[PDB]
Amino acid sequence: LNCGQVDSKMKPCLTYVQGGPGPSGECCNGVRDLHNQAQSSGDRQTVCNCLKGIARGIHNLNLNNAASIPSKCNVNVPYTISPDIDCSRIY
Repeated sequence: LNCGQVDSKMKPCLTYVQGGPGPSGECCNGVRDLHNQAQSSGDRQTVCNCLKGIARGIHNLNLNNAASIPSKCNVNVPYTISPDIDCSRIY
């Protein structure tokens, strides 16, 4: 699947979306990586669901940093590495 890769690349984005400093560029290119991997909704599930669990394991995740991954890489994904995105509605 992809939840495994997505996790390995969305777990390092934690220091940014939560640490504060970042992103390192590879973060937005990582979520964009999902963009090239998942093609249909059933494909995001692994991805989105991943960023969900991962993003949902930090002391105080920051939505601002986790809300600019797409606004920066211009990917336009529906979900993000956060404890609140929505995979049931991945368009």
